[PDB]
Amino acid sequence: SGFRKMAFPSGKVEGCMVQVTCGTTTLNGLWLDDVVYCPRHVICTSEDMLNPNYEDLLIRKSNHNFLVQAGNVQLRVIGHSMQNCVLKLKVDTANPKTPKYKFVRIQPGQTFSVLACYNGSPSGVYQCAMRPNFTIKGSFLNGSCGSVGFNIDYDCVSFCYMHHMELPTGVHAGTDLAGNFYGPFVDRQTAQAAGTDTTITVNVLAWLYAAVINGDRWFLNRFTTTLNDFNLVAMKYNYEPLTQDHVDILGPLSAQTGIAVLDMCASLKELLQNGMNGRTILGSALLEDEFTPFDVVRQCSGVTFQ
Amino acid sequence: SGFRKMAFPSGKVEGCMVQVTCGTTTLNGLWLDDVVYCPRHVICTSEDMLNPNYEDLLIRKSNHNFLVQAGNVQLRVIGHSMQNCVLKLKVDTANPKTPKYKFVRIQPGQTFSVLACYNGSPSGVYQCAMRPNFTIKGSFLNGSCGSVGFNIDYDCVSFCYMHHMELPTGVHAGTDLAGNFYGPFVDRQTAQAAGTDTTITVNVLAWLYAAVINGDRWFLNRFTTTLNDFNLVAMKYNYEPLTQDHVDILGPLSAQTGIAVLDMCASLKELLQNGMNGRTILGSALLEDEFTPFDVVRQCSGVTFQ
Ligand SMILES: *[C@H](O)[C@H](C[C@@H]1CCNC1=O)NC(=O)[C@H](CC1CCCCC1)NC(=O)[C@@H](NC(=O)OCc1cccc(Cl)c1)[C@@H](C)OC(C)(C)C
Ligand SMILES: *[C@H](O)[C@H](C[C@@H]1CCNC1=O)NC(=O)[C@H](CC1CCCCC1)NC(=O)[C@@H](NC(=O)OCc1cccc(Cl)c1)[C@@H](C)OC(C)(C)C
Repeated sequence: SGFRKMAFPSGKVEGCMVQVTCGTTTLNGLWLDDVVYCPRHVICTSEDMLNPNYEDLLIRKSNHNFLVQAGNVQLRVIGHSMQNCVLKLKVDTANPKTPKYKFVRIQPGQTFSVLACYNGSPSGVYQCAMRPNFTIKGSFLNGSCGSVGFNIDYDCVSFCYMHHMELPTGVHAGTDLAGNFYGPFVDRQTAQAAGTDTTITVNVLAWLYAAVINGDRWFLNRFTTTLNDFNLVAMKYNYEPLTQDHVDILGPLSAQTGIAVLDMCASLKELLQNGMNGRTILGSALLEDEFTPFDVVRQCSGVTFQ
Repeated sequence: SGFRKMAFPSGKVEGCMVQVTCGTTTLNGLWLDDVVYCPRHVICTSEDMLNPNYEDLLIRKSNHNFLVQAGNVQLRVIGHSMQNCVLKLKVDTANPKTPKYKFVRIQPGQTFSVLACYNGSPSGVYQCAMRPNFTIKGSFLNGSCGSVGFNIDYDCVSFCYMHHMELPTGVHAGTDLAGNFYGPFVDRQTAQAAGTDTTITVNVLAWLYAAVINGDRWFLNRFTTTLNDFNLVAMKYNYEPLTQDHVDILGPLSAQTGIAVLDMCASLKELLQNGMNGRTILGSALLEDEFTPFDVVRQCSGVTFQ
């Protein structure tokens, strides 16, 4: 028993991280087979930050302008191209540690593990969710760009995030590994703001099921509610609408605990309306929304990865 | 900016995990050089759980009773010995992935990363602290015994925990890697209980400094307090005494933020006495105590590991 924000083991991703240096800018890159992926703003200069034309910027560059370092071994760049907001550096050496991998663009509400890196060296790993406003509440300092977020499915690493920038509110913006930003953000030094965030309702319900699996039942009740009437309460408290498709995803957890989905909704309703009254759930005094139904089942059941 | 429960990258430890099977018991082992470490209760049988004599149990065993599996490759046991509550299985193959490593016995209040494993396969990684009562609030199911907890210092993995058992309150008990239990626990199936826990005061203060580093100051005040008068408040709220040595460890954080240690103590005093009044600190509505001063400096500054 017990319940923790669990990240995936990071070994398979640690073996892919490299240092990419260009001009006075150093950040991280992801070395898969003979390609190194990294944010295109590596080619920006301190006076280019404001409104760069990366097409102009890149056609002025040579391969030897890109210092790529894999540990104590420098990799030679033999080609470069830009795809959306990511740079792809063709190198002469294939990474022998390249895992089986996929690139995936995730939906808001999905969670992933971030391997925070600096200078091609992993610093730490933690768990994030893609917020409904397409930011992530990460932990990122200067030098961390090009750190990736990922999920592991048996032996396959699904890369879903690459870090690019920090917004004034202290949340983080980035792209998928094909360089498309999550959300309306752009890699320009211009006034941009998160957008109003909302709480991920389906995830909070997953976490309440995790609490029941783990022996907290103080928040249950005998009441129930309709999906319509639940969503009328949610919108008041700035939660996302719960869809029937969400209900269905919560099927297994409902079946394993014997608590109908809409019965858990009535519990959440009263928690929203009355607060927790000095009590905690899974060691939290807030309603937690960065575990998906899948995360709960993985951790409360014991799924591993080779 | 941002602040997350960060675990260490787990790659170096993932390469050391193996499956150890004996009789009807399967758990994890740690393969370093030509030795596999694992809990001695692997030799227990379902009727031995109650009060085993492991010396008797072990002298009845043969090397070929120990199934050790490293992925799809079985390792041959060529010797075995017991050290305190851990078994050391001598194998004929040295692990080529053996990192530079140390075994260390940590003090309560120190944090570490746990690589939760099942069947020799890592499932996930999360961050724990050794509670003042020498339990850990882990996340562990059947099969997880022999999962290790660890810290990384540049390139060196310091192993500090190996998982053995779960207590009725749902917290977890285990040993250092030389087999000495943390706390008064024993590997017998007998009535044992955690002991009253307390909050790790020096860590809460470290976390409040992390919040200031990250832009929350709502909880500060102009007051101050003496160490004596602070500790008189702490004991009332079931916090551990703050020592002058704790004050000294908080020196750098005090210096980087400009907030004298005892000034932060006066903030904690009023948070203890008035609660947070619907506000949060670093996304928590509770006072967080599982970041050490060192953890805060590592994450707010950017230290990595090769
Ligand atoms: C990559 O190592 C670095 C990682 C950042 C630094 C701090 N934490 C992080 O996550 N990324 C950047 O520094 C990034 C650089 C590129 C270069 C030009 C093209 C896009 C950005 N810059 C930022 O993250 C800045 N954020 C930002 O520009 O947000 C939009 C914006 C632009 C202009 C004005 C405003 Cl008010 C807002 C960060 C460094 O700036 C602040 C944190 C101060 C907002
Ligand atoms: C190893 O894979 C496993 C990991 C446990 C299972 C569930 N979560 C975990 O962390 N460890 C055990 O199952 C361990 C087995 C050894 C075998 C004999 C020698 C010591 C224990 N058993 C336990 O963890 C049990 N806990 C326990 O025995 O606590 C002290 C105790 C003993 C007797 C009676 C009581 Cl009331 C308390 C667990 C499995 O038992 C409960 C979780 C039900 C307390």
